[PDB]
Amino acid sequence: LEALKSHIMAAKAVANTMRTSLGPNGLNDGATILSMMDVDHQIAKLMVELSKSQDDEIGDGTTGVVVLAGALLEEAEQLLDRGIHPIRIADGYEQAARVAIEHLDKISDSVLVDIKDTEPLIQTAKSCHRQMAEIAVNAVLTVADMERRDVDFELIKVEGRLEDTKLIKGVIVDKDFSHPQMPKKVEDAKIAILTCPFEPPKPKTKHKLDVTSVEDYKALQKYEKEKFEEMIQQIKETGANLAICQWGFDDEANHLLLQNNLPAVRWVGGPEIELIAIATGGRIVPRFSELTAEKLGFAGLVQEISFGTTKDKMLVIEQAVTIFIRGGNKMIIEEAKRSLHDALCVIRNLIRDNRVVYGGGAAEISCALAVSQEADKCPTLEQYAMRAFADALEVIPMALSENSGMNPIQTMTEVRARQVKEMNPALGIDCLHKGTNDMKQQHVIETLIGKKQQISLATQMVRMILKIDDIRKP
Amino acid sequence: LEALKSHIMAAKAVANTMRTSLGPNGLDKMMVDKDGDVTVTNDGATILSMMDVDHQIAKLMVELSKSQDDEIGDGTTGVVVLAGALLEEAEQLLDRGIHPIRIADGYEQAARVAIEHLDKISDSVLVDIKDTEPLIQTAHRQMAEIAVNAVLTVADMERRDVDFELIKVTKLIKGVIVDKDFSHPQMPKKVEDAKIAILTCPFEPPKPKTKHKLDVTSVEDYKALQKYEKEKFEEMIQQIKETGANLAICQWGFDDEANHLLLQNNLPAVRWVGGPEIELIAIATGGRIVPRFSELTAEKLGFAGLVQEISDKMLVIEQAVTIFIHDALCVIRNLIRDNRVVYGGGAAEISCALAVSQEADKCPTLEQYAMRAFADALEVIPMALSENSGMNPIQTMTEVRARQVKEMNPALGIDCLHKGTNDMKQQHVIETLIGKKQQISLATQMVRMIL
Amino acid sequence: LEALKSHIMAAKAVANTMRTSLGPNGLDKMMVDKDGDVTVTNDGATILSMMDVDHQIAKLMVELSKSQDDEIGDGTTGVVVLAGALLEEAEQLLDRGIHPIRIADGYEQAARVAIEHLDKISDSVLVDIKDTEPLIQTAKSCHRQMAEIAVNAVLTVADMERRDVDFELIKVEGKVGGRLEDTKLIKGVIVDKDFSHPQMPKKVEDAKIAILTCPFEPPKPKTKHKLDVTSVEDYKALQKYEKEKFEEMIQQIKETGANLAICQWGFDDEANHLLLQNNLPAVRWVGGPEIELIAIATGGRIVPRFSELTAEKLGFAGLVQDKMLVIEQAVTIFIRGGNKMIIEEAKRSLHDALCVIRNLIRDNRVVYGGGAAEISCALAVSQEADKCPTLEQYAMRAFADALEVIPMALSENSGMNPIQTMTEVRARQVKEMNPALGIDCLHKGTNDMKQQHVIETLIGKKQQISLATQMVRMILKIDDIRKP
Amino acid sequence: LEALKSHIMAAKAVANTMRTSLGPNGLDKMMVDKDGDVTVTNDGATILSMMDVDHQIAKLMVELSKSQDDEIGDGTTGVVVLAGALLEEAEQLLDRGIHPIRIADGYEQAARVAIEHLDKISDSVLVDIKDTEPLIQTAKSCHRQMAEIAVNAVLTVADMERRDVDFELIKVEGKVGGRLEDTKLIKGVIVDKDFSHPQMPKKVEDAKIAILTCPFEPPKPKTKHKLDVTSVEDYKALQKYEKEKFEEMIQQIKETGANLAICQWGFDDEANHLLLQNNLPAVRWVGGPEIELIAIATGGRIVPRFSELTAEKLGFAGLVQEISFGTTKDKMLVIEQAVTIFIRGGNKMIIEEAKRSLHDALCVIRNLIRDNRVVYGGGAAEISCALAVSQEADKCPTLEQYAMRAFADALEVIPMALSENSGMNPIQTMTEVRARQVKEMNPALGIDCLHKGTNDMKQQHVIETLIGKKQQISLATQMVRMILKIDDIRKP
Ligand SMILES: Nc1ncnc2c1ncn2[C@@H]1O[C@H](COP(=O)(O)OP(=O)(O)O)[C@@H](O)[C@H]1O
Ligand SMILES: Nc1ncnc2c1ncn2[C@@H]1O[C@H](COP(=O)(O)OP(=O)(O)O)[C@@H](O)[C@H]1O
Ligand SMILES: Nc1ncnc2c1ncn2[C@@H]1O[C@H](COP(=O)(O)OP(=O)(O)O)[C@@H](O)[C@H]1O
Ligand SMILES: Nc1ncnc2c1ncn2[C@@H]1O[C@H](COP(=O)(O)OP(=O)(O)O)[C@@H](O)[C@H]1O
Repeated sequence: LEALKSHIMAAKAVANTMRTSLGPNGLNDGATILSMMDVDHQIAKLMVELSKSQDDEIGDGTTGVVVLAGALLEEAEQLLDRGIHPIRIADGYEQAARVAIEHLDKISDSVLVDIKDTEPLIQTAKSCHRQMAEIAVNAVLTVADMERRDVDFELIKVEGRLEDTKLIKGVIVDKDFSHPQMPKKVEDAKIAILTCPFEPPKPKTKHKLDVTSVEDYKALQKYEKEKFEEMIQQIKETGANLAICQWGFDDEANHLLLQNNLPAVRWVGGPEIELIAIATGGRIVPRFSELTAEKLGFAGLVQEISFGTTKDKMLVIEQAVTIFIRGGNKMIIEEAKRSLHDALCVIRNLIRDNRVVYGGGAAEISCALAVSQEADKCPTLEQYAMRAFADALEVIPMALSENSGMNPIQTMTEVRARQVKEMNPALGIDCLHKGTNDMKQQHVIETLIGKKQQISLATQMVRMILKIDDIRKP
Repeated sequence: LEALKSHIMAAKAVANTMRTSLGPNGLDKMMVDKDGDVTVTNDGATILSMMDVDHQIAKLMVELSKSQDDEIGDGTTGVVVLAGALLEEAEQLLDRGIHPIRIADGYEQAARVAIEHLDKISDSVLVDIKDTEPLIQTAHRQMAEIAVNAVLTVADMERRDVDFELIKVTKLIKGVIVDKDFSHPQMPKKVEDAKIAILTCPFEPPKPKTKHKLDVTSVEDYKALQKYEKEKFEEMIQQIKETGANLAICQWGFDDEANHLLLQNNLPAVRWVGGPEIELIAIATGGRIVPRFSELTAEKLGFAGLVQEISDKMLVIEQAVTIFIHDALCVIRNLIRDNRVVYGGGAAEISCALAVSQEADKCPTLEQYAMRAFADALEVIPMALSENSGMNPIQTMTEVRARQVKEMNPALGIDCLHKGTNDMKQQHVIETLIGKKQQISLATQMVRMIL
Repeated sequence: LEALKSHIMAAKAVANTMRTSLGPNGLDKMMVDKDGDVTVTNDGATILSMMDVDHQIAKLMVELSKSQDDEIGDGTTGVVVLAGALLEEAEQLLDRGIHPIRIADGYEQAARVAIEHLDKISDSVLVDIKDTEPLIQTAKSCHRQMAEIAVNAVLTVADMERRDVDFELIKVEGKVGGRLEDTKLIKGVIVDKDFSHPQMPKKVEDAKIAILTCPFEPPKPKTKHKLDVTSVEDYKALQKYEKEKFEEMIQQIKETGANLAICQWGFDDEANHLLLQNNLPAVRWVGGPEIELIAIATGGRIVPRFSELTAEKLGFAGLVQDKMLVIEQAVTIFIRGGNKMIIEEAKRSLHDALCVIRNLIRDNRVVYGGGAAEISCALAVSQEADKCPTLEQYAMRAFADALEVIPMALSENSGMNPIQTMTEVRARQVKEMNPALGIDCLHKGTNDMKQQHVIETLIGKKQQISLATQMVRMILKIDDIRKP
Repeated sequence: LEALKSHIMAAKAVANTMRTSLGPNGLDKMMVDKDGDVTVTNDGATILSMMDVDHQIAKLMVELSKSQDDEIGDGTTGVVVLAGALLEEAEQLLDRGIHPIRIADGYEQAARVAIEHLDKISDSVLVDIKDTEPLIQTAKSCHRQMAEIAVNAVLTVADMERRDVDFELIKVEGKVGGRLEDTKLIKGVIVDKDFSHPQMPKKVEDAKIAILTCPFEPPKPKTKHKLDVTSVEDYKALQKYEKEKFEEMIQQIKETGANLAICQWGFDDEANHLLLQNNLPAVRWVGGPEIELIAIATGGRIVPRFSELTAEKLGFAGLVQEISFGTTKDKMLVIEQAVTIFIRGGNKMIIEEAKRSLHDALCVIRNLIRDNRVVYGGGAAEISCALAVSQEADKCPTLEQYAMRAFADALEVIPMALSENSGMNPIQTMTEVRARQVKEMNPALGIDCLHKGTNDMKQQHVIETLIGKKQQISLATQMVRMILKIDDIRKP
């Protein structure tokens, strides 16, 4: 049994590590903290990969996920001391999780779309953020489904006065394309995406190619050039226009492309190939034998663009959008991308589910209330498990008050008392010493599907850990 | 949790290290580096540009005090000292049970109080004519006469205020001067209307990428080989001469009769210049750099009006000035951005401490205490100065503060040079409003980040 | 704070070493004497008595628990196990950040709530005519006999005409060797110590007894005194002097009647012979308690000098006859059994019975045990806790949980699933409105503790909850243990 | 200077151990007795009485505190807490370069400011009629009897004649067993010590008491000699000799008409036999104290010589009674002329809480007789005094300025500690309470460390006796001054 308590102490150590980074006064962004911190325990490795890739790619609030999981396990230990089997604790945790998720529907205030309604909600995820809200709303709406379904994913990425921030109709990419004397504007680009090397086909037998004179040296250069010309014709045989290429060719070879009118980009990175292959839909060609008119990107416009000193190229009309934040100072960016990411994510969740619950611990407290209600009407030991789930739900408001210098148990208990007395499920922690506790008066929303993903994912992690023993590491 | 007092102890150790080098009576520091010479000097700008990094917070003290202040002001030592004082008081606040967030917020509010109070203390300096010069005498007046014009040549003087870091070191040159002669003197010693071709590429024949082992037999093929690579070199000369070409600046060299190959082709060049010289010329003449192996175009060439060799070589009619033979140019630039000044010697810190104290006396939430702490933190600048001049620190500082309240003179402050009547006004100890604002705001950013 | 958590750990260990011996299926625990015998027995009173302690907190617990509850009767184990539960909950409250003083205050609140609720659970028992015993067979084959012996012994030895108190001059003498049920109630006192010199008559009518604590020594002098015998005539004069003063002692005793004369110290084998030639018969080597029992039972005197003996102070006993003392001015119970362990166990159960009777005389209200009263008090405490704002709230709820350790322990001691049985009995108690519903740790089929008759005395349970709350309050308020 | 900062660390250690035991919610401190019982109680006087006396600075604080405050008042904890606060504040002034003498002089200045401000804060209380009793309940659930017992104890042994100062003539005897309500008021004296014999009359009425300090011993020569008895007849003659002189001393006592005779020192096993058969009730082996109580209570003079007394120097206790308490027994003197309080409670340690609590009540009443002015506690007087000290501090030039401000802050340790001892946020609660004192102009507003009701200390009736607080701040300033002026601690 002790292995379970060891796991509980490990995951509890992770959650306690990430408690102080919860809330606006955190000490952060738990997504980056988990994405960077290295973990020794396998249970700590399992705290990540479940909180990171499952929640950062759907919603946000990863810190709340790991903290809630740590509280759940910490209560589950005290439940283990009474002799309750871990399967019972996990089942009760699942039942209480159902209760809370259902209570989210009862707390939820619904917001509409298509006329503001989301942009003002985006002003909360941060003048400095009105134009960014506009760019996020129009960005998601540009690549949104909206033919009911209400599911559209991140085909949108951001590149590094902020009033000059643009929405790029297609895809922006670095790398001026090989030799400036090439046509700076390719119209209807039949892109050839190649991840293959540019070397003559070397025979696979004993070489020792003893070139004895300068004449045979120049002839060797002429052969090495001839094979490359053959490659140019092998590419232009199925749609020229452009040729995205990882690997380079250097000065002598570049000309041959220019002379043969085949615009091309030199040794792009890992991305910018996947980026352009997704934008233009053209399949990548990795081999020097497997390219045709079927594996070609279908760009409508490709052009090189300068900014005084450096220059990058854009490709628009592609078969699906990017955000270009030009603002200078370069200390602002990578942080405008965080609030803008929260914008795009909150918008995506609002398209998926247009219901919001009010944060600051309010929804946590009222969910703990509902779970406690469904616990007081139950026999079997799962009763204690449900009450423990409520107590674990009440760690988010406690953690907020803690990180804001307030007395956690006192302020949390008083706020819960106000939630029961005033029938207001939006009363929570102040966190900023800013007026009242009414979160709707403070504009703190958290998108029902996001909170539901928090509770559900934390429950999944906790149940998985509540099983697991023996860890057979070599 | 305990890591806060530890990090505060480390950054405070960095501050106490540089406490003795503050003021005109500051102590020098040996500071040798890797198996080389020794550079004895005070002025914490170069001290923090060196100083091995012990803690991660110890490095965090640099580049915030260094890159944020040296590029706007110069008072880096005051920045790190003030930061160490703010953290040292922040520890005492952490003893009372204050949360660090409230300490940082109170430090921000008090910083607003002081920065705004500087506007009230500020004296105005006039521009557009001669007598910005004598002010510079505070930071053989010729240097001043050189500095002012040196900025004014590359300054806007209208409302955009950008002239940053384009000047370097008894006369002023309207362009840029660089070393490294013309490489083979038979070249034109005065290139006129120079379409400078700045290439940072190697000069080698394009070797193939397959198995070689060139087995040249009998001197015949040896001479044929030398003639071959010289032929390709001539092809390169025609690659540059195809685009303006008037002059060619190269990071790599040739180092034989290849110079003649240029001379016979009439393409003057310069051999083996460094990076922080190629960039200097490239921005000076506005000529894009060519990195790839002689894949250039006519737009990536400099357009310098005149470049000539002198008994080194000079580049004029460029764009963008150099002084032919900083402590003044920074003050001048700050005066152009904002012509308001405050009086140093710790006076501005004492009056700002008074303003923060007053604005803290009527205050609710615990940030009150923090603000009070901030005031005391500022008063470390006078005391330290007194300490560096052998005077009783708290005695002298208390007297100067009491006089600043009694006489309503926000310029009374430490006369560490033991010269005169404690006034700083008729002592000409000036500190340029933007500089002091940058000090307070920067130290506040460091402290609030460590918290 | 860490020192307080260590104190909670030591106290919790003391409780864990005790909860296994709670209830009728309680385990035994050897507890060897000081390089001597053993005493295999549950009943946490003797356990805490014979237990030596290491930690000062444990020492404090062992002193405070026996300081009151054992002087009341049963429940000495419930004090330490309930204290351990309260401290174990108080730890989980400390981890939340609640100050210890708030936990203690909430524990006092819940203590008053539960103690007030016991008055509502309470029933009533009558004390004037018999059939108190049905409440006594619960305290302990021959339960009716022992119950009648205890009730008669207490009702004989009691004020009861107001004052409502009982002073235990009841002596329980257990003689190994008998037939399990030959236990008799003797209107008088019985002690061992045979008559000195066998030829003294084993029967004294109208025995006027002289109780002495003086040594049978020649009248010694004071000051320095060095005695030098210079001739055989002075040696014989010494022996004759001591015989003279001795017979002076005997005649001095017989001047006041003195049919018998118990003495605490011994004789000389020459002494008891001179006592045989006179009609004095005496007993020797009795002992302090055994001469106090005779002192108040016979209307004695206990004089430490023979020469100051007067007839007015003699203790009258109608018949002195081990040796029995009947007809005097005081009752004793003579337990008889078989294989060395019939008694001592009969002594223990009889002690429990006498305690129950005395407490019933003090307060004739009872609550039904088996953990039922603890569950009902827990329901009341949590109910009042839901109607409380400040942090004390939590503490009160914790107190409730702490109470529910008494069922869980009992269940645990009878092989049942503690959580499941305690929860089932708590739900059955909520729905049936039956506060006399508890753990059936004897496997009798029923759960109603009114049936099966499990009694616990109101003031006994009150003393349990109050004393345990006091101990937990002290342990929670202690730090900086000096140890000079 | 390093020695001085070491002294500050030791003193502030003594303070840090005791600020947790400040207020009604103070922690208990186990402190066992060397190899015996324990004494678990929150009380600065007792905690400093035990107190691991290690550092000479700590022993110095323990010396001064009990040397004055506990001998005149009671507030022994706030002296050491405030002293530790003042030294901890003085450390940062030492680091600023301020000389210790300037610091101590500043603490004296601000201490005078606060002591003078207490007079402004002071309120009043009446005497002789029922007004003192209720404000004894605050010296703490049946404490209504505590007030009555203490007030009747001070007013029975009345000063009444003015000049207004009086203590000793009150003993508190505690016998374990019972409940707190069993505490009864006062008639005369109650001491331990059974008589001297079982058959001694347990009730000696109209007892003319003989108070002796002599031994009941036939006087020895004292010259180094050896008593050699050569025959049994001379042995008997010795017994008759010393019995004879014993009886001479007995009849020497009862010739003055002594119905009772206390002895204290010498009393053999033959002596009480000869005193019983002579019908002279007597008690032996009584301490030095509990005899002058008999001398003043029964108006008798202490007879020194081996029975050279007259009826002029005898007692006159109306009824002497021996009382049993289960197994032990005490001796009480009623109808005398000096009183004593008999306390019951049981549970081995309740009769200690209630004992020193009653002591605190008696001290409060005595201080009210001295000066019937009080300030309202709960840290209110400390906060108001801190406000005054800061007011005078901002209007001061030389470095004493800083010291004065320090003193202010030091005072505010008393509220914070209280807040800390009640689970509240100390800095926030103290700050808010002080701001409320400024706005509402209510100097009787301090930490509600009992969590019951409002904030103003006029309700809850928390009084402090002006003389007590004045002597508190004065004594703490004495400690801090002495420690500041100390270095070099030699200690051979
Ligand atoms: N303005 C606000 N006021 C109160 N609580 C907030 C506010 N903004 C965010 N929070 C709370 O902070 C919690 C965690 O967010 P944060 O600490 O920023 O990182 P993450 O979103 O990764 O958890 C959320 O549960 C939310 O309730
Ligand atoms: N002549 C002077 N009289 C008084 N103070 C001076 C004088 N010159 C410089 N100072 C003070 O010295 C401080 C620090 O300057 P210094 O130690 O030379 O390097 P840095 O400017 O990098 O801190 C300034 O804040 C200024 O107030
Ligand atoms: N026959 C019984 N049926 C159910 N419970 C019982 C029975 N006898 C005793 N108990 C329970 O056992 C508990 C402990 O009693 P015991 O261990 O004998 O001594 P103590 O009362 O000192 O703990 C009591 O609280 C009582 O409720
Ligand atoms: N009922 C109360 N309410 C508020 N404060 C109190 C109360 N009783 C005592 N105090 C405070 O406790 C402080 C210290 O008293 P205490 O802890 O009993 O030890 P001492 O009397 O030795 O100082 C006093 O300054 C007083 O202000």
